[PDB]
Amino acid sequence: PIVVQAAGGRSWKAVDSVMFQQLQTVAMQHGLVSEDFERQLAYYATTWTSKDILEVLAMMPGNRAQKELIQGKLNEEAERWRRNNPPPPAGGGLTVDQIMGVGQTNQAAAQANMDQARQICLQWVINALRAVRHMAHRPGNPMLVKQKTNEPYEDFAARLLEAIDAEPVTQPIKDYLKLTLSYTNASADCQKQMDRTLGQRVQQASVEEKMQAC
Amino acid sequence: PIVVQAAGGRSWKAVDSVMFQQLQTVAMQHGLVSEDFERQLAYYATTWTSKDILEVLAMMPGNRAQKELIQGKLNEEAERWRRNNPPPPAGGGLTVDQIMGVGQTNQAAAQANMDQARQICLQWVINALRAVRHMAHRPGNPMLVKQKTNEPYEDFAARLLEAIDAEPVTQPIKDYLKLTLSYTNASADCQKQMDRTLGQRVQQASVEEKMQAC
Amino acid sequence: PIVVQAAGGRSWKAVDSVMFQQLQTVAMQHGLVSEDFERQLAYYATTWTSKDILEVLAMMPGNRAQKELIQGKLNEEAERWRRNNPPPPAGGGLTVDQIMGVGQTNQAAAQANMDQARQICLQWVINALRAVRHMAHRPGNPMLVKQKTNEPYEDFAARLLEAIDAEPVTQPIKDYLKLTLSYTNASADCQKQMDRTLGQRVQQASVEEKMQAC
Amino acid sequence: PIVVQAAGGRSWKAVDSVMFQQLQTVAMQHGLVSEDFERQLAYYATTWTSKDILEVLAMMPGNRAQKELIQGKLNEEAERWRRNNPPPPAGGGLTVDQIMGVGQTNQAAAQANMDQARQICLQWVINALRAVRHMAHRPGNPMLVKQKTNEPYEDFAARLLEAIDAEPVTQPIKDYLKLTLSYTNASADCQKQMDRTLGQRVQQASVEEKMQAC
Amino acid sequence: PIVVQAAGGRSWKAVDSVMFQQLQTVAMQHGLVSEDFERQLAYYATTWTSKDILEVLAMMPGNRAQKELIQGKLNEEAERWRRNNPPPPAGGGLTVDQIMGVGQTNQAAAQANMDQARQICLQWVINALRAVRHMAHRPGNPMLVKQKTNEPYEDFAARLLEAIDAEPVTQPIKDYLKLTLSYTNASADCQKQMDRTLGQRVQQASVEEKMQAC
Amino acid sequence: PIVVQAAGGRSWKAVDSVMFQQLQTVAMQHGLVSEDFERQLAYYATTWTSKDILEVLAMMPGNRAQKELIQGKLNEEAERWRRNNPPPPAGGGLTVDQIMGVGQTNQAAAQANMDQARQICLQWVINALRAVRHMAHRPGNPMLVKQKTNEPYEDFAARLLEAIDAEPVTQPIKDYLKLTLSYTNASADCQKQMDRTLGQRVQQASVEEKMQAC
Repeated sequence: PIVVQAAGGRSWKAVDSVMFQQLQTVAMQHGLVSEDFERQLAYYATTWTSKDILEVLAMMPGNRAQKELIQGKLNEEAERWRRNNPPPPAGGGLTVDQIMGVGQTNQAAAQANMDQARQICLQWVINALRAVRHMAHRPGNPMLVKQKTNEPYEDFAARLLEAIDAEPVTQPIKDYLKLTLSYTNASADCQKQMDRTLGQRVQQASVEEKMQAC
Repeated sequence: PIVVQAAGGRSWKAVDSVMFQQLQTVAMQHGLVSEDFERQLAYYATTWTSKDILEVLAMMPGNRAQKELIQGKLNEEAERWRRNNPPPPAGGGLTVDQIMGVGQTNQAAAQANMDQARQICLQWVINALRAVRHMAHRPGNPMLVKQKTNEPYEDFAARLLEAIDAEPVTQPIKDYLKLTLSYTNASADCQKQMDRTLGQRVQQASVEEKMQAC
Repeated sequence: PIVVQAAGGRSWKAVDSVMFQQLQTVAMQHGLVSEDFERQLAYYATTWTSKDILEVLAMMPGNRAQKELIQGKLNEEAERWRRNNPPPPAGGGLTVDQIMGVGQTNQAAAQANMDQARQICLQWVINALRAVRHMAHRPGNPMLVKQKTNEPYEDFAARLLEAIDAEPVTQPIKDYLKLTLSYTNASADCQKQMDRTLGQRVQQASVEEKMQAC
Repeated sequence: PIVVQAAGGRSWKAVDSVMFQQLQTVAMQHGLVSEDFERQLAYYATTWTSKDILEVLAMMPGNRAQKELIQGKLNEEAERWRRNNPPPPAGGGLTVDQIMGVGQTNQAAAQANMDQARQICLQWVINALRAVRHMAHRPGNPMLVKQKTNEPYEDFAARLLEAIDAEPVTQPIKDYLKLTLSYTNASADCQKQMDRTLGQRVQQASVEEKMQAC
Repeated sequence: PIVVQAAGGRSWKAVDSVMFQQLQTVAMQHGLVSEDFERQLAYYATTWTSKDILEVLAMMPGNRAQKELIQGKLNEEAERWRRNNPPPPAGGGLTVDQIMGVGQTNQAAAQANMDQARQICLQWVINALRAVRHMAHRPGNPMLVKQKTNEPYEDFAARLLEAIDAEPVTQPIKDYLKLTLSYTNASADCQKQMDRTLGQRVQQASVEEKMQAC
Repeated sequence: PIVVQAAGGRSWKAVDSVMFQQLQTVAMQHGLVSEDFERQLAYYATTWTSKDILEVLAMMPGNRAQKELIQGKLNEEAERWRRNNPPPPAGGGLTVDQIMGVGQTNQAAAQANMDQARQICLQWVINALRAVRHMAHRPGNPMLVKQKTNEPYEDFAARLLEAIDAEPVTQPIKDYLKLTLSYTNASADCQKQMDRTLGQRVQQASVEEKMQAC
């Protein structure tokens, strides 16, 4: 974390044991790659220095094969950033090193010059966790989801909505799935009940309207 | 949360892990849509910035079908606010975006300019949670409640009072129900005991007076 | 709670999660109406603003029939206060509204003008909890208490002393009960042992002197 | 507790929930009258105002017969103090009321004028707890203690030392007991072993020297 | 820990019980020599004075044979440092004593003069823990690892990656192992599946590409 | 504990409940006389005033026979200090009373004049705990230790190293034991394996070298 001193200069402070434990328990209960960990990480990582975002991620509980993958993606995110942007002549303001906090004192990766590098690092870590999560799902998962025999639509909606979230497809194509796949994937019995209540709203009806049926 | 610095300027601070856990456990023990979560949220969310009210709600434990509904209602609350009020020419002081903290640094959604947007956001979240809760109950629930055979009136009162609370009907019509439905719903045996003790106070007697019987 | 800033102006702060949990656990372990909750509430509620005394009571764990009664009494306490005191012309310094923190920002129910209203509110809540507790006991409970066959006098004293506490009768009439009922309620076997050891101190002997017997 | 503000004026603060729980658990695990509670109370009660020493004692877990006795003794301690000292003309600097914090705002029982009353109150509470503890033991307990058949001397020493502590006899007469009763109470088998090893040190040997035997 | 006072002078503060417990639990759950303990130690030990790095390591939970080894290595690290660097004439700026905080007040091992000694001490402790860990593994562990019959490649990757980490061989030779040993160690059935999917990428394919197979 | 105020004057503060619990749990899990308690006590007792070192030791969990012994030794440590040093004429700067904090306000045993007395008190308490621990072990314990039949050398090393630690013999004579007793105490089977691998290093080999065998 970074503490902004009264004068205006900034100093480094270690992640507060409590916050470290909170992120740890969430990773242990769910997954380091899980969406939950990503959510809490982003909210509390604003203050975290680029080096901390990488040390307090490597202390979190997970498999060693998984950690290699999370570091595989953080590398491809870095190489992309190096490519997407031509270095400015003289090598520019920033480097993947500065961003990943390589060879920097913990009180210099928390100075004002590293605010931008600090944000880009967290951006990559969240993207890396999402990438490992996305691959963990074979494509077509919303298509694969089918309302289980005699299972509440709520349960089907929860599987289907997560499956649509699992896909990295843009929000608009995700929306289409919520409208189209829900009715189709819906088990025939709910689908017949939806057809009578929804009527023409076969795709028009929202998932909530579909939830009203069965 | 927002911290008001001595000078008067305001800065952003993350929800204190302890408070986050307290809201989380309450949601896990009851429901994110449950009244309990709504109560603690409102008391502790005053300081919370509009963005936090939306991030610290999405980290709370609940079903994914339920979260879609809570976001369904927050949308209809926003569209209503956009409709109820004509935008002032030049688009006015505020936008649903400013209110929902869209594209704002966490240290700018906590400045004095966003006090009003901060309150309107929480207003919508509490209303959204109530709406999901209300629909979860089919209308006529107080009418549906009937003192269970050989069950304490206290237990009946607890079901009936919550059922009256479940209805979004104004407080005065809710009061009428406490006076009228209680005696009628009351099982014949308590109802006969209430008739002799209450006498003319068949609807006049308060639920507490009815509690004295059986 | 209210924080007195150095300048002298006051600002509002939410009940510290820890203190909220401490009151909550006590209510869950005992009762919201229980004496224990009343004791801790009074000690820690001094700082609490009138609004908090009512929000941090409604979040505490209890039955919904019970909460109606606690709000029934807080109403009769308010109507009494409205009656006991004629409003001063112009409606006076205070109103039940100001006292119950109705339509007040949480940073204005904590200003110096609301110190008096803040205390009167807590006074009513403690009285309300006591009233629900008192009614929960049918009158004559000390008279009803009888030393159980072959039960330590200590156990009898604990039941009888609480029964005398349950009665809202003034402290002096409560004292008489400790002196008179104890010996009479005492089971014949202890009562015979008390008669020989106490001698003339049949009512003169304190409960502690009676405790020495059996 | 009392907080000494920078200027020098003092203000009242509630016992920190953590410290309250620590004293509570100790009382629940041992006893409110137990020595353990008395030890922690004295160390942490220095700051506590006279009123707090009486409110944070009445919230602690114990039987209601026991609490009457603890209040019985606090009364006889007060009447003694009222007797032991003639009131100075005009009624003097202090009163049992000021000492027991009767009719005083919690921010006035923590001002410098009440430092002396604050200490005298705690003095009485510790003495009161000791008195209830002492009576709980019939006199002659060290004499009653006898090394149990085939029980470690350590276990005997622990019972005997507590029994000597239970007696309110001055420290010097307590010491004599550690030297005399130990050997006599010691079971014949250890006593024979002590006689050969201790030799003339039958009373001369300390309990530690006796511990070396069996 | 070291606290930098406003003036600029530094003072000593004990490791915060919470942080001590966090390191302790991690050591108890894993090992004092375990990598996990090393990670958290390095992140939180920056502030720790050289003396604390040695006292808060000796209080951590572990076997006494293990602690001798951790102190064996810290000695050979010190003798190396004494050798690697000739002492400057007059014995130079620093000594293994100053580094290991020998005969220094806890408020002088935290002054600015001991920043360098403070870092060198932690450097040795982390190296010492790694050395005990490395020896605990017989050389050739990656070679020893063989994908267990009918075990997920993920599980094999986790064993193999840790085995490659166990070896103190430079990062580049470790990388070669991830590319070469993985396919060879891979059980014939996965190895055949890898051969068809990987094709020429027998060593070219990354562990993640190998993970895609079985 | 002692708090150094900005001006420079010092004030007393009670041991932070958390730190008290941490020392308590360690004593309960191990022993008040155990080495573990001694380690944490020394690190956290620097700030503690002489009176606290004696009150926060008497509240710790242990047998009453044990506490008498810990107070037996603290007395012989004091009498030694009184003897070892002639009192300076006028009775000198210090007294065992000042050191043991006898008849001193808790805000005067924490002033700068009592820094020296504060350290000497803790010195005695640690020595007292060690003395009780040492006697608890009959002399010759390292000689007594013999590698248990079919038990890892590690387990033998752990028993032997603690046994060498149990002895209060100077560090150099303790070292000789680690070199000599280890091989001799080692069970014949490990001893034969050590003889072949160690060769001439029968006493030359360190315990770690011996650990490599069996």
